[PDB]
Amino acid sequence: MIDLRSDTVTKPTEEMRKAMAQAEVGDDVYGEDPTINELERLAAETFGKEAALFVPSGTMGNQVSIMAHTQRGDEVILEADSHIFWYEVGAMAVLSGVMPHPVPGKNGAMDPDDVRKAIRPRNIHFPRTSLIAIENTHNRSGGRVVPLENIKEICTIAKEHGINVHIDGARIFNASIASGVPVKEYAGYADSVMFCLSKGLCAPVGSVVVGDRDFIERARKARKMLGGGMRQAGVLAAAGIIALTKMVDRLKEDHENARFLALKLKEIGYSVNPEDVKTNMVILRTDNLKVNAHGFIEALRNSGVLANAVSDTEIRLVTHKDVSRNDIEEALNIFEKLFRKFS
Amino acid sequence: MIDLRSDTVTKPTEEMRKAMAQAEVGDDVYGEDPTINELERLAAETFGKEAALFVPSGTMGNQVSIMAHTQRGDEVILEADSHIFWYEVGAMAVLSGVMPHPVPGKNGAMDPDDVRKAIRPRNIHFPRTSLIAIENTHNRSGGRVVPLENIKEICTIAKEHGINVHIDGARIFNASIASGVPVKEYAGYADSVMFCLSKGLCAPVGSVVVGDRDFIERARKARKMLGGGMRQAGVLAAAGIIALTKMVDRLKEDHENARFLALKLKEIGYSVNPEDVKTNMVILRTDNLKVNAHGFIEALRNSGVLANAVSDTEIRLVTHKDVSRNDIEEALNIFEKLFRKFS
Amino acid sequence: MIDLRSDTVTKPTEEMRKAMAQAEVGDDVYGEDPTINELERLAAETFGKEAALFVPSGTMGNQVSIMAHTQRGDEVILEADSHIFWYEVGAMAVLSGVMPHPVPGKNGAMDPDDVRKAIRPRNIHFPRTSLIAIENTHNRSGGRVVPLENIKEICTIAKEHGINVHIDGARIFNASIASGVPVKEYAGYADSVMFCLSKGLCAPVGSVVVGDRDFIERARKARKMLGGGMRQAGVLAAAGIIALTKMVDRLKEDHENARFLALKLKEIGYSVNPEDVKTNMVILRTDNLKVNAHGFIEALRNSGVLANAVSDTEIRLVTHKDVSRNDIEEALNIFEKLFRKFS
Amino acid sequence: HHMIDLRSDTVTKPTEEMRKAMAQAEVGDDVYGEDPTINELERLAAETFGKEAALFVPSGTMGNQVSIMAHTQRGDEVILEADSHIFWYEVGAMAVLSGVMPHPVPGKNGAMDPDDVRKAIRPRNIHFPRTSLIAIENTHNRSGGRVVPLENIKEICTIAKEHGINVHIDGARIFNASIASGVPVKEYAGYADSVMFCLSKGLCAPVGSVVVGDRDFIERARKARKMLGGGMRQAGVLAAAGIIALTKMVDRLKEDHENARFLALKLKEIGYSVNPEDVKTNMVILRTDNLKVNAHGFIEALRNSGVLANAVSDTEIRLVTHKDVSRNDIEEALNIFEKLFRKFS
Ligand SMILES: [Ca+2]
Ligand SMILES: [Ca+2]
Ligand SMILES: [Cl-]
Ligand SMILES: [Cl-]
Ligand SMILES: [Cl-]
Ligand SMILES: [Cl-]
Ligand SMILES: [Cl-]
Ligand SMILES: [Cl-]
Ligand SMILES: [Cl-]
Ligand SMILES: [Cl-]
Ligand SMILES: [Cl-]
Ligand SMILES: [Cl-]
Ligand code: NA
Repeated sequence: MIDLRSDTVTKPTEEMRKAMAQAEVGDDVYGEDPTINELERLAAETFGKEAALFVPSGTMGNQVSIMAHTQRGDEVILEADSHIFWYEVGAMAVLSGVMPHPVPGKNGAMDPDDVRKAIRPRNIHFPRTSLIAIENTHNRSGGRVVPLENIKEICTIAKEHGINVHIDGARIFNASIASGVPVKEYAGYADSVMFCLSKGLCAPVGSVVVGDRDFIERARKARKMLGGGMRQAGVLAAAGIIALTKMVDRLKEDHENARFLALKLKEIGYSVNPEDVKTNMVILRTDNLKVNAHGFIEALRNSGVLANAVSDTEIRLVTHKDVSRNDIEEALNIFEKLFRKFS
Repeated sequence: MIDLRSDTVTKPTEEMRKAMAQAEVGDDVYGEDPTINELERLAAETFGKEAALFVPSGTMGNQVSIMAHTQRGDEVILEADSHIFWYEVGAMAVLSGVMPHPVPGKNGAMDPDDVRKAIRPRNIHFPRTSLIAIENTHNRSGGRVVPLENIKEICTIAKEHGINVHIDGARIFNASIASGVPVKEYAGYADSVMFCLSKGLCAPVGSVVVGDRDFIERARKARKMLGGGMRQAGVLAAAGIIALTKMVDRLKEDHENARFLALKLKEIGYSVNPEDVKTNMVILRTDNLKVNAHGFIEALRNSGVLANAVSDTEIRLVTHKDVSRNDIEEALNIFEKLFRKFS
Repeated sequence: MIDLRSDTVTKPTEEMRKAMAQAEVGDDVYGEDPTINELERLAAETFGKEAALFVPSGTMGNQVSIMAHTQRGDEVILEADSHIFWYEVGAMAVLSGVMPHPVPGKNGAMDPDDVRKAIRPRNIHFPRTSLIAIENTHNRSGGRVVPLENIKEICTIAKEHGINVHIDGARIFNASIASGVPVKEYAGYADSVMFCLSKGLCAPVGSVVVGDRDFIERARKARKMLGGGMRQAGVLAAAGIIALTKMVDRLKEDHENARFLALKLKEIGYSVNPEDVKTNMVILRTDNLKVNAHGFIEALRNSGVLANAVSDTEIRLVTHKDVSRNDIEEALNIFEKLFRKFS
Repeated sequence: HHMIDLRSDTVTKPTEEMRKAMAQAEVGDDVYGEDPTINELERLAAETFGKEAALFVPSGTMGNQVSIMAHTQRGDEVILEADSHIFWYEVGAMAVLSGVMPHPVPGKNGAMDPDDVRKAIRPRNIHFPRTSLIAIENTHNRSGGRVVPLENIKEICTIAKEHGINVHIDGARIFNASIASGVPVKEYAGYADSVMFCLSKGLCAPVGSVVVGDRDFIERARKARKMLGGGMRQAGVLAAAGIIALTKMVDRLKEDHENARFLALKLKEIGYSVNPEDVKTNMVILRTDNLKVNAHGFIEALRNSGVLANAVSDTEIRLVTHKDVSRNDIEEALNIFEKLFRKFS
């Protein structure tokens, strides 16, 4: 099967499988896993931050960041189509007792003036705005790159008000590859960044949160509370090091395959916009087709293509390491045949 | 001072004060205060509900309702400019562990189709939508009346999905006076209603929640936890009975004073919409003025008029029993003079 | 009915009823109720503290104090039979995200060495101990007075660890009338104290939290969140001033009545300990009777005497202004008939 | 390398067999329920405990906390033993995450008197939280790995049934209990709604634990796991090791028991305050009451002579045996304990 559902389905490379077998391990509860310790040291250095914390998931990364940044009844400004709001189970409410303050954005880019206006005045009736979250790349909009200038402007606003800044940088390396902006440079405008090892960088498990020592110390106690305090997790960290240090550059190939796929899908007759394709995601609309997104997902699966429907009329196609250029070509031959059928 | 900040500043009538001194009381924790019991019975009867619960504040009313309607990790659909989101201290997050889902509206009226789209599908990544809140009158937009048809339609959608509906009817008798829709009719389209006694109806303290007996039982236990479990509160209920049964018709005097104020403010040259004024509120914009809202609020204070800024460019003027037509005329002389200064 | 259930059932004096009706009020949200402001100023003065906050209940008192003293995940040391653990609906967990750390005491008095041992070391696994609560008088033991020297030593321990101290002083004036220790001496060894107006001091509604300015400001925003931010609450504070300033001395009568009640009960043959009775409560054991605590409560009620069982073998009798000596003597005649029946 | 580590059974390292299995693991995206190695671990765990459904988690702390969440509403009370791990060593999570209050009940070596549990249940009254969960820990860590009898658990189950209260067993070391008692883990679990057990302690997996229970409960716990951040991707890597832990590493817990008993009996002969009669699984409590140092001073003296151990109070030390401490290591440590006894005695 050709799996275009998500970059989450990436499997470990042979180099990672080997590194996991030979991993040097220890009890991370005591700070004694040498591989964890090295991955964290590396993550911290790559983002120009004092400290780093490995977590079993990006959700946990964001949720411990929120905890470490907030007090009960605080408010978090985030983009209205962001993952923290949509896809993290209302955890910020339950775990941290904080309210989201959604601001609309153009492809993840909140207008700095709208962020300015979402910030609470000091008044008894109002929660305290203590955190602003920015997502790069932006997922719901189709893997779009927030301009560095937006992040720089929003950062400045936050300094003026003493408000912390988090980048949900689940796909920050995809952002860096597309934009040319080094991740240290995005990171410098943030108090904390969460990034995933387990999507396009192909590690089997986990993400990392980078930040200041005192922030990470708090986040590490948050992690213990939430159940992220693992033992000999250096098995996972071994894959994690290879993800971080060796698997970034080739993300360029995911973007090329995605753009190649979109252009060719448009030639066939599918309703796609290749000019919208900036990273590893292609949005496919089904309005011109005889079945909706859900029916077309089934027709694709029967022909050996996996994809998800994100609404009744939209499918998302996501490239990653485990879909090669050949697989893209194979998929296109299938998409051609299914156009003769469902157009 | 001519106090246009809010209708909360209403002081008790002479009859209220007499009834409070003479109040037949008991220990409400044992259900033994007869005057609370009677107020409750009356409020439930007037809204066409099984039961009612006295609370010390409208905020407590809304929050015990949220608690009684929801579980930890649920989502609450509400209007993007509603009081529960803006002026209730992030309590829904702290107290109930729930996420707000702000939907934009037109003067408090959320488009039913947007309410339908805000409902979370059943998926592991998603909170459960268990509550839709509707505010009538809608404060932020200028004490606007939400049309009945809007409330009926949203109620129809909630029924279809098994979602509770709550009305924040802090000023529901104002709505009813302007609209001619009885409060029993509004309430038939909701599972619960909070209404205030301490604003336009002139009681010194508190509000009531009305709904089913099992819901009210849950809300009564919540009230206990939150600290609204009082003792001989029949003192307060005695005024609240007078507020409910004697102070509703004269709200129309407040509507008239507000409209008159608006009409005269427009003729001076201020940025007001007298056609939008149908209850006890006027939104004044500072966009044609030399100072912003906060500068203009200081100037009014300095000449003897109290009002609140609701943004950097908008001021809310609220009428009530303690501002007479003479007071409004006196305030118009002052506004006239400050228009010379700041236009 | 002779009501020995609790001191909560106290009803307002004529003087209080007149003061409520003649109360000078304003909007407490704006800090403009002059009678609330005077009550607060007086409560602060009396406790030798810089600031005070009126609340609708003592439960809200304790809970806003916990909120203002704590962060999510902290731990609060309290006596194992204290009202905060037993009678406040699990609120500290819900509202503040904090764990109770029960320590056994001897009549409310926790052994300081045990308090020392319950303080958590700094360890990722451990919540931070940020608060120690002491209840005086201690209710479940029979209105027992905690020694000043106990509070003094626990205070010293707290200062070594940087831990806050809250006295649940619901009945601190009973303590003070019994011991001769002024409430400002108890409170000089604490950061905050909550005391009740609505129990033995006879106000219809409310309690007060005293403490430092910063702490009270936090407790005031917490109160807003919980729904205790009332409007023209001067009606209640009028009676509150009379309670604080005029109803304290006469608590000695309640104590004399409780003592007479215990001596006479013992002389009839009931299992009471008059040597334990130093305030307004008597614990009576049902061990020499043919019924348990609950069956005796029923027998009593059918003969016109109201009390509460606190276990299967114990009833608590409570004196207050609305059980006079005649009432105690009438009650004793009934208790004598029932001892013939049940002994 | 090259200290004798008696601090805990958490410190166990994977076997060669486990390392090969992880590296070679068949994986998928567990968010989709498509990791076949995870799926098989859960199938096997559920079956081993006589339950419909199982859920892999990254920590026992997560196992417990998703169980509490799945069992409770905000404001509820959880009855548990006063020295239980959920209370002491889980960072206040039950309060923050579930908004519930612990109701501590003192136990006798892990075992709460049934009637004490019954009196801890709240009546229906406005002032009281709802008692919705009773938690039982087996083995009980803090009393020295003590085995809660099956009959205690049976009786508590019966009380709970009568009041409609859920029962969670924190069986972090439930196979240790099972090996000592001869009671199959399915029997312990038959008197419980849910059980959490660790794979990463004495069973030697590098990461994780499992929750077992009914289908509808496990579905609720799976959504809580997603909320807390335990929803992983290609976790079959970890579950490869866990299948080996569950299927090959249970019987040899007998050796850890043998080692702890030997250790305690020999420590008793030397003259240390230990109770060999209390040692039935993999732990020894040693008191410092007849020594010139407290627990902390003794831990440092041990560290200085090549032995790692943890103070559990100012006067007590807990020695824990596990796969990476051999009989020979125990003998070495005893020879040192003997010298140190002369020093501090
Ligand atoms: Ca077509
Ligand atoms: Ca591959
Ligand atoms: Cl190793
Ligand atoms: Cl906090
Ligand atoms: Cl009366
Ligand atoms: Cl209108
Ligand atoms: Cl007045
Ligand atoms: Cl820590
Ligand atoms: Cl005493
Ligand atoms: Cl595979
Ligand atoms: Cl809940
Ligand atoms: Cl045992
Ligand atoms: Na010693």
